[PDB]
Amino acid sequence: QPEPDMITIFIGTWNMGNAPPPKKITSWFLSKGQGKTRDDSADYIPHDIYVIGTQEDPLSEKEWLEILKHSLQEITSVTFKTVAIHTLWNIRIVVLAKPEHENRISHICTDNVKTGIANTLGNKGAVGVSFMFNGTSLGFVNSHLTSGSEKKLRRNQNYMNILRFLALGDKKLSPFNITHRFTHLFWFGDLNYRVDLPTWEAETIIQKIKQQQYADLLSHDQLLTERREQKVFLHFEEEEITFAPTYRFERLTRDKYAYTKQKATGMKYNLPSWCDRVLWKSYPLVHVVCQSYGSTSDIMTSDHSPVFATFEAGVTSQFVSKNGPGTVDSQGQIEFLRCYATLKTKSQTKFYLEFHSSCLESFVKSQEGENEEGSEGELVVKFGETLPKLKPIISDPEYLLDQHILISIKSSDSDESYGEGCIALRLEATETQLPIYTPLTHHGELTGHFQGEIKLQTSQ
Ligand SMILES: O=C(C1CC1)N1CCN(c2ccc(F)cc2)CC1
Repeated sequence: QPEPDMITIFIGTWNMGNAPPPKKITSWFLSKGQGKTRDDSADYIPHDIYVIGTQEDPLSEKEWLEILKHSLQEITSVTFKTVAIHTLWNIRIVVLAKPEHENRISHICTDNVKTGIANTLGNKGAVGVSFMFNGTSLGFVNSHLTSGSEKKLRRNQNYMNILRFLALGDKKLSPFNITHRFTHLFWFGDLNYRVDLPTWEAETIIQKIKQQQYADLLSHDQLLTERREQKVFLHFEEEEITFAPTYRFERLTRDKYAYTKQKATGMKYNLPSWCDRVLWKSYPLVHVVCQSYGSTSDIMTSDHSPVFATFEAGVTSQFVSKNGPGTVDSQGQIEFLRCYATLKTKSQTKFYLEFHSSCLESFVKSQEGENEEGSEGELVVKFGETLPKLKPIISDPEYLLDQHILISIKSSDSDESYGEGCIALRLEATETQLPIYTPLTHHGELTGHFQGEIKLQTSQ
């Protein structure tokens, strides 16, 4: 039975509004309702992995697992295996997989982050799960960020705290946060970003939603505007939104948006908004294709509608050769030529690089680079032809061309990372000097760039 080179992944996010679900929620897992929906002809085809994020979830883990498993069994006639479940307060993540995947899945990690301080610590934050699927690392984050139209900067701060402090994936990747640890990272939840239009325009917005005219609303969506200004979710993707705002509904129908200020809302307006979102970030040149992104129309117990997204994702096999794992394969090598880092820092320490990859037996430290002053007042760190030749464990091009090298640029004085990035080995040619490039980030914000050339030798 062959190992897959693609899987499909279902991502669900639902703020349940502290109410139990209705008896039937199958529409969610079938990607049916509004937006980019799944074809009816696929209804019986199970996804490989289902990742369910809830917020304001009033159920026990046991109660929700029973509902999820019985839902999927009704759709697919398959009894899914529970990979992981993790709950912080009323924020929960469940990962389910087809039984045939049980011995393909390992290194399961869970963690949570509590956001805020004092007043603002106690109900917002994130949960996450990571694991290996054969040769591919997968990470999943469900976050419930700060509410309220006038708190976009708090939401951005919540995002930075979650990506700094959520401890998932390979702990040996010490310079890297979750935005670099995974082949594929999915980040979803009630992100709570609002449509920033005046309160007086509520009925106008409602009119536009009834006409299915979302363009003048999406141009004021805080998540899209903050992402375009590089304030949050740098280097993440989101499918185009083609479904109505998923908040705030009157319960037990979808015919009414409940936007007016009430004692129950702290006298805040809740203009119709796309609070409930799915974003992703995959390593360069790995296959990832969104095949659905939408909301259900028939699940009305909450003041939010459930959101679904599905993806094709490239995966690789657990490779064995005569040589690696457990030794190098002298027929393979990675050379970095004429490399330089450009950093936004004011610091004048010397810097060195670390190269991390699961194609190496362990990470590789470079010599210090040569600092020059850039024309427009930046730091340029030159490595020239001084970088260590990297010795992969396996030389087979079917393996090596699918790998990635994570790069950290670290201060010699403090050994702290000033920037992290990733280079694909999916090159146009081997034995050939080719340009490489990554942006560098630290705590998920842009700190610089790394560019130069690579020369990859495989056994072929
Ligand atoms: O406690 C252990 C022992 C290794 C320490 N496991 C629990 C999680 N396991 C799991 C794997 C795939 C899967 F799809 C579901 C569950 C198996 C391994």
